[PDB]
Amino acid sequence: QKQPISKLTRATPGSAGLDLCSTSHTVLTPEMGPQALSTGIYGPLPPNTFGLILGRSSITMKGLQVYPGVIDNDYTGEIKIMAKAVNNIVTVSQGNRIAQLILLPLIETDNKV
Amino acid sequence: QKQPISKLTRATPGSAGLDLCSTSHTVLTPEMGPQALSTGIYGPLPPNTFGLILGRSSITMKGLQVYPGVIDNDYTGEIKIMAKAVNNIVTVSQGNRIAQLILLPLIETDNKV
Amino acid sequence: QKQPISKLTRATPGSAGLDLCSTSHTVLTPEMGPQALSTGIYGPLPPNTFGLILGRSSITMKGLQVYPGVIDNDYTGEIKIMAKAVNNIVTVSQGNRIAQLILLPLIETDNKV
Ligand SMILES: O=c1ccn([C@H]2C[C@H](O)[C@@H](COP(=O)(O)O)O2)c(=O)[nH]1
Ligand SMILES: O=c1ccn([C@H]2C[C@H](O)[C@@H](COP(=O)(O)O)O2)c(=O)[nH]1
Ligand SMILES: O=c1ccn([C@H]2C[C@H](O)[C@@H](COP(=O)(O)O)O2)c(=O)[nH]1
Repeated sequence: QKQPISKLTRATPGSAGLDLCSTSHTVLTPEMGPQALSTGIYGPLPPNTFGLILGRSSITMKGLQVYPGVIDNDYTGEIKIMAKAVNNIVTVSQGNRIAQLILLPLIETDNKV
Repeated sequence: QKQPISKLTRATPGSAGLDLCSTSHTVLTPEMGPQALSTGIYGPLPPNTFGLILGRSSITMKGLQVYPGVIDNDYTGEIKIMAKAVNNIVTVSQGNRIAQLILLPLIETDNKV
Repeated sequence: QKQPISKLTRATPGSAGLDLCSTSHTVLTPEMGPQALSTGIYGPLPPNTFGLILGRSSITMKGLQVYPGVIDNDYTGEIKIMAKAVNNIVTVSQGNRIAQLILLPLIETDNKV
């Protein structure tokens, strides 16, 4: 905070996603329902793109579900990760890579604004 | 019904998604499992595009999960929202914006049909 | 196994997704949490693309949730489907089409690798 999306890294050259870490240590239980985890990373996005926050498979398989989230092109707030412990108690350590940001083209349409 | 996708609106110019509302008042509980909510909006999509139905974050955080759904380019039926109450009883009022439609390019491949 | 993505089929010409079947008979219950189902299909993907594994709506409505999964362009392993029974006992028969692979453009960015 406030760090822009350009400070994010890719695991490897062919990785679709930019890694997102939580800035806090947080414990999640199933009965808590959706929680919004801070990343300290902020919009906006490159021109003509929008973003999608998705889970990392290794984290999904460990029982933390990330709800897919749309990041609008002109969002200037903090990108947060919407997450829920599926079945068990999940512990997120500070700096753990818990989600990924995918960049996608933003298609123009004549839809009324 | 039957309204085409062109009647949908964007919240703002840089919003990735087109808002989708339910045409009915519906109550959802966790034990009901996935439910398909009517929108009165119909395919098909613009040429060379397909659609993805995603949650709105403000609705996800209130405990209604929208399952990501693929809308095929040539689908001519009613676009429905697949939704589940996560932990608590959720009440959807008629006209509440509960999901969003994202348009994405449809890539051609040589895969057999 | 090992079959490449090019052996996948589309249901119809305008279908966004390539169908993915499980190679095993598997029973899933809610208390099992996320499970990774084998497909016998392998990366990598076409140049400048990445993949997203999504649910088929007819399967989602029957109570099997597929967690959206990112397939990296240069992944050479087996594409697995991350799935969870929502509320009830779900039985997957061998050869049942349980998910779909969507191909999307991979946008270049200056993000550090
Ligand atoms: O997982 C998410 C989803 C949304 N947002 C922020 C960016 C979006 O532009 C904004 C509004 O959300 P939606 O209406 O696009 O869902 O909230 C996030 O930080 N994380
Ligand atoms: O959330 C969804 C997902 C699918 N469909 C419709 C449009 C799709 O073209 C069709 C078949 O679904 P899939 O096989 O693409 O998942 O069902 C919806 O109305 N809502
Ligand atoms: O549903 C999924 C998600 C991921 N993967 C494989 C391909 C990805 O390239 C790799 C690493 O996963 P992620 O870090 O991209 O989530 O695991 C799958 O087989 N199925």
